[PDB]
Amino acid sequence: YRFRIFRAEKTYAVKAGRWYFEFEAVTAGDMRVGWSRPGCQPDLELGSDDRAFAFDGFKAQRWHQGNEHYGRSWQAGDVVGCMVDMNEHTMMFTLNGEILLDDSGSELAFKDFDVGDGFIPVCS
Repeated sequence: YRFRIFRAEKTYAVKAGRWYFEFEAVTAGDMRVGWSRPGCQPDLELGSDDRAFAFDGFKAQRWHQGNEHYGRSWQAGDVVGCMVDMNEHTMMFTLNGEILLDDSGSELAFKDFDVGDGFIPVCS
């Protein structure tokens, strides 16, 4: 029969040189990391405006006004080192020492952005 945004002091902004910092993540969930301007919104999506440049591994996408598939995703217990050079306006991301690749076969993530008033670290 409700994401949380974290950053540094706006006074720590940089206008020249090469700056590099590490971001460790013991999980592999929704996390964005990059550098924003001292006008970033603490409630809007990190990168969705002209005030931040981030990267999200949950979809392997660089974040700007729009999203473009960039780099590869991470796993639980990883680190990512972000480097940006102001002499050439070049943003770089390295997942566990492995430099990230875009779709066009270029290690560069972001290019040709105005220096503005500075870039402060930010995570989401």
